[PDB]
Amino acid sequence: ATSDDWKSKAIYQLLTDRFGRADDSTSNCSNLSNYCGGTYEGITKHLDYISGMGFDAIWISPIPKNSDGGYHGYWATDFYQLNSNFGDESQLKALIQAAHERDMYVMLDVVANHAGPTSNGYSGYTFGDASLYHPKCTIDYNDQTSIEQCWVADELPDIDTENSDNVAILNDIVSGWVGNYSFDGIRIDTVKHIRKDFWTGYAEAAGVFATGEVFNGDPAYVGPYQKYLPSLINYPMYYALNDVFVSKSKGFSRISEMLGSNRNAFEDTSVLTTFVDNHDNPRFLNSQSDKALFKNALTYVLLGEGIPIVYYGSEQGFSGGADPANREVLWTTNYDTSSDLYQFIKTVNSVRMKSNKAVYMDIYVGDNAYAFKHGDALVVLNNYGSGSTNQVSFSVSGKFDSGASLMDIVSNITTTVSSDGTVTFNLKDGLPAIFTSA
Ligand SMILES: *[C@@H]1O[C@H](CO)[C@@H](O)[C@H](O)[C@H]1NC(C)=O
Ligand SMILES: [Ca+2]
Repeated sequence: ATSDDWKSKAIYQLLTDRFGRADDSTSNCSNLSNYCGGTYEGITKHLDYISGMGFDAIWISPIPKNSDGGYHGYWATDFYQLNSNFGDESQLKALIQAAHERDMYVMLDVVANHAGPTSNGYSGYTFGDASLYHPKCTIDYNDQTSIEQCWVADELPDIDTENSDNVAILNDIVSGWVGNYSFDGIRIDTVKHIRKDFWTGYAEAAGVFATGEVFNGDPAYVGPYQKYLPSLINYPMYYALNDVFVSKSKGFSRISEMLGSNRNAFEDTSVLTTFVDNHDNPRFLNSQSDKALFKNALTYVLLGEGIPIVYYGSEQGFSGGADPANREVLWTTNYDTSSDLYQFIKTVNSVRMKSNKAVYMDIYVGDNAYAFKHGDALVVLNNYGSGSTNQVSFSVSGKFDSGASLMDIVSNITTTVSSDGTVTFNLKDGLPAIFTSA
């Protein structure tokens, strides 16, 4: 599927090892650093749980055979063999067919930069001897040559992407994964760790929409990558959202400033993928346990500028910290669709799905409150947190008619635009508000 096809989607990011199994067990996993037993069949069994929340795309773990302990898929050995932990060809195709029957997209995570660590040599690996990898070195994160030539985590064999045989093989691998399985898009791992010009050829080989992971918070660093890939993961907005909602070290001017910095660094901000947590960073609720702040952040993710990504287990209030504690098994929850955050996400996705897709950011930039439009809906965020009944007030002159009746989808709140265009109302429990006009 194309960039334009993906612009309207909202992605549920899951770890294949951690989402679901064929069995109905709610037992915890005793070691989150090794395989817990999640499978493709486990995702198929629970697709209705995911679509029930209003997601219409999933991003799954990399699929190839991995080195020991590579439950996350990022440590490939033989790129042309499936990881048998997750299932076989038939089970992966049955998942993609089940998703497609539900009009859901499937996005494959892909690695070109590295293989899994060695304990001996490279027997069994697609890149089957030391000469096919860059010499081992540690990354100097001030030196882009070091970032590209040296080994991730000091330990992941860095494929020699300047060997043209290796480039042709990497392009063949991603063309085959996408073509053989009819994936609709890819999420590209470790983009900053290979020279930019590689990515043109690799994404063309894949032949579908790609969102690249450039793990850096600076728009001036990430933005230039959109010359080479059609979308990047919005790490710069992730840091702004965390400043406003998790530490409250900035007011909402930080989100307004970051929208402007992204407009100045990126060709097309509308296709960047928005998120507030993921598998590489502590969950939101680890640092900031206030679920009203989480709900405000999730509202930004789902309705603000960009393509939303929500990390699995957000809807069950998961609160684990540093990797792998943030990679909890979902089945302890028994896929409870009555969970407050599941019903919240379903509510917000119903706005997303069914409103015009025109987003107008920065209707109001306050210190502790903020408003924007998502289609016809007026979205109001705040960082006062749980228990707040603070007043929020701002002008909507020329955006909503004077005297217009606004009704909040989240809480009971009804408010009338004043005779001169001002919206003024009290929060309920610090919750986001999503107003429509009568
Ligand atoms: C794609 O399928 C072809 C036909 O079996 C096979 O030769 C190729 O290895 C497959 N590619 C991958 C990356 O699985
Ligand atoms: Ca590299």
